[PDB]
Amino acid sequence: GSSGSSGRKKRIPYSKGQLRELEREYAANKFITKDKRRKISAATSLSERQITIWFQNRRVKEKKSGPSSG
Repeated sequence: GSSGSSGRKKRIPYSKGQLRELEREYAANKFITKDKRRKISAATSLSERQITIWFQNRRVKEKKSGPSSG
């Protein structure tokens, strides 16, 4: 709570309600367009850039050498 904590703060961003739309859109297409990207920003209330960064990390995750690295 205050002290004696290894460090479980500043964890992964994007709430379940936000990632819910991202994950779904991703499953449909690894890459979105200005259109979809704009819609998601209206639902998840995220920035066109933020959403992109997430979609990229999702793909790159299986591109670089490190499937189980984190």
